[PDB]
Amino acid sequence: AEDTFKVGLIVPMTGGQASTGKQIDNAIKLYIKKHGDTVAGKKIEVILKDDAAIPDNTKRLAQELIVNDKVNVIAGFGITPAALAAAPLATQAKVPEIVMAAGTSIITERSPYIVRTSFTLAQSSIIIGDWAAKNGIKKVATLTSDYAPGNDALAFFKERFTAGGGEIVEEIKVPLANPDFAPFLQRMKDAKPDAMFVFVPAGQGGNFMKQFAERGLDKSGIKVIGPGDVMDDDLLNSMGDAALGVVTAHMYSAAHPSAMNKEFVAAYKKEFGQRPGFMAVGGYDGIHLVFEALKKTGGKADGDSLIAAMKGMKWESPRGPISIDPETRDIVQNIYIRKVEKVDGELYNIEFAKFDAVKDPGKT
Repeated sequence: AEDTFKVGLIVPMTGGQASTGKQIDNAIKLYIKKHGDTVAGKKIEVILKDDAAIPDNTKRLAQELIVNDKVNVIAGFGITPAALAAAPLATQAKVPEIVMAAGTSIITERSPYIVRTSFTLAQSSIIIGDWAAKNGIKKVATLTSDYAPGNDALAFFKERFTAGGGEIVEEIKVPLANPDFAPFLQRMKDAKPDAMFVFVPAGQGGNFMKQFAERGLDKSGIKVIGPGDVMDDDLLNSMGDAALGVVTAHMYSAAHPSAMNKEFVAAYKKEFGQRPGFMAVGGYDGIHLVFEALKKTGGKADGDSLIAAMKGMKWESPRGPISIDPETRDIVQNIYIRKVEKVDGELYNIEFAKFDAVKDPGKT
């Protein structure tokens, strides 16, 4: 048992956010295919548990992994409440909690053992806020999922956009579970703002765009902006021409021109027959952090040693250069602005702007 290192992966494999857990599970499989399953004399075992994005299930499964399976690390957490539900047990058992998906700013402050490899909504939202203001968009209506990351997206977009002389004319919120976009989009057809600012979690953008095109807003001259979540690369292949010209700020694009991303995407497509999205890259880097931490401690598997090793650690990711902030345990990464274009018959988020090494604005 001393030659074994266990990772308890708690992600949604079923339900609304199933696409998140599918991507993270896949990326981790690929990382192991490409790097092996052994570091510092320890055989890594990933134990997968489907919480179906229900926080009550996340707590039960995290307790079951830590106490019964005696995992060294817990990872994943598709939504913010899933991450928050597991934080007390991570703190009590001194087990690192690797947040590979959830994007609310405060998450890292809720446990000293939390480290994040995904993003915060504030990171992207401040950038699209500034861009919209500087690009002649004056009147914006917002649609944001009615929970923590959506509130973060809205608050940070609003702050930067209004400081640039923009006006928010309407604020609309929809549930995380089975949102209906029709009423808001009908409101958009009558009251016509310059753009809509839209946040919906990974896996939902396809449904938004489907209803967007059905209400014919593609011709209305209302631009679509926001953080990249709506323009999920896992979903872009299914979207029609209405998505063309949608401008988002985000930390990852499948079209990121780097050699490592070229290699990552090709390998992902070959192995799974699908384009990887931003959730996949969150898992891929989450498990890299686990591998590289064990290497740096020389096999020491206790929580304190791992966290200390994880802090300040920097590497190149398919998304670009990233690092774990030694002070906050949150991810410091580039934020890009992208435009949806068609290349070789496929829609891509094409990066045209780059902001270097953005710390979470929710903590700065």
